[PDB]
Amino acid sequence: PTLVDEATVDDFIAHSGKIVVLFFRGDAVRFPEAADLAVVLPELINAFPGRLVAAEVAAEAERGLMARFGVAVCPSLAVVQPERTLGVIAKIQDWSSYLAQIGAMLAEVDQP
Amino acid sequence: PTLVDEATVDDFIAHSGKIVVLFFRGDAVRFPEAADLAVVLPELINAFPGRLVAAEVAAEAERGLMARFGVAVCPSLAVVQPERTLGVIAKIQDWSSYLAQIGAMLAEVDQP
Repeated sequence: PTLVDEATVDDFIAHSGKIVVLFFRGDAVRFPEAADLAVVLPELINAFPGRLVAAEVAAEAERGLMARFGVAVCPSLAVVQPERTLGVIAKIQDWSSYLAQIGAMLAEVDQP
Repeated sequence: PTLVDEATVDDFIAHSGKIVVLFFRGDAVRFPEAADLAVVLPELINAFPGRLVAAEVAAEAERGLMARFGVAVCPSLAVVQPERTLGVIAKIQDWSSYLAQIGAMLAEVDQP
């Protein structure tokens, strides 16, 4: 349960090592029930031990992050998987080796 | 593969639903063999229909993107599962509904 903005969210997500739950709250007058989601959010994170981490989106960051992450309305949770380097194939290798390594990484994606 | 830099890479790969292959080439004097990789790269992308998208890292972006993706050697291919939204849960829902929907997204991650 941090608070993130457009300046701090990228690094929050990318180095969490967990699936991120971004909480879009909204104004208290328009969306007072968002507080109910806020109270349950840490219980939700806890219910999947080791898998999730939460952050609330700063009010000024809402428009841009909703657009980026595909959120239509508030309040919402956006569940986001950080980027991950599956592998690095360094130096010049033969065609068969490229195909085997790429294939193996795609297999891990498809059956982890 | 198109040239990307730190400012353009994320927009380039957005909404691909593919695995990204980022080519770090390097200076011709120190890494002449990078050109052999450049020639193989499009063939590699072609060898896995629908699975991959490729981009070449612009020279000025090499240092920053090597740090971002965990690359220590040139020439190389960094094979990256991009950041993506697994789902959005809109408006206030009940506890069992949150647990089922989150559980579903985690199940799809663990066994696509």
